[PDB]
Amino acid sequence: MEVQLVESGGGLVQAGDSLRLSCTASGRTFSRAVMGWFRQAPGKEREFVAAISAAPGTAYYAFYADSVRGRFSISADSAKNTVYLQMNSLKPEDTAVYYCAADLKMQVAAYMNQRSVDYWGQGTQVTVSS
Amino acid sequence: MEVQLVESGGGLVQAGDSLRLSCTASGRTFSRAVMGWFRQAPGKEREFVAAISAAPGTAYYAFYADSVRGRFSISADSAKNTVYLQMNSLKPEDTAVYYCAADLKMQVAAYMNQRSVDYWGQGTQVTVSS
Repeated sequence: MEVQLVESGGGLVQAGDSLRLSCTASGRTFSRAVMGWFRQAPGKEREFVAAISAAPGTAYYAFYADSVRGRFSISADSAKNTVYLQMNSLKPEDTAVYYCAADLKMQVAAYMNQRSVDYWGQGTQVTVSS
Repeated sequence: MEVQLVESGGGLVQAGDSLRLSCTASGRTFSRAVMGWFRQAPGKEREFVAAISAAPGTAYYAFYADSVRGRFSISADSAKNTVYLQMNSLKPEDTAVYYCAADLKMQVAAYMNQRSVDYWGQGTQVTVSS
């Protein structure tokens, strides 16, 4: 089987700055699974960040962790089978390895248990400088 | 919650040579899960490699994927809460990012699907040149 999720983007930014990440999904996964993002902060277990409903075309639900509400946003481009993670007003505390995830057992954007994730993209380092 | 798995090792190696992987887990996760190894060849989904489970006393049970039979040795050490994977007679075909896994539901080492994995260690590159 070919890799389901492929991540793009990352790097070092300054506090207050913004950065958007992206991830492609196979046609099949893009339409069947809830897709979302996780982040693995230094020395900590990866936490849920954001989720978007399955097959996010013209309309969809989005859901967020309290710690990123209003600052982070998830969206999609069905044409490119791609989902995005917009991160505004980054703080040093957002420094983490960012992971995209799919869960075929969910349809509506919600909290994702990492134990239930069917596929992961490769983690990407996002560093926010003080 | 602090990071459950922390893996070590990886790197460039010549065909025919050996390379060891190791991974630590928290005391609670180690004693509660079957530890495993997955690998993700370029452009592919992460495939099961080997699993190891604790049995009464000093005993363990080990299970290997057909692709890596005989050539790899899996082991674990309770005193250190670590699981090892010694890979021998490495081939270009073995080139992948290697992941250590913890499955809390499984009791005896057996084929492990990635969806059953509770925790992951940071991926580590292993490239085998001919």
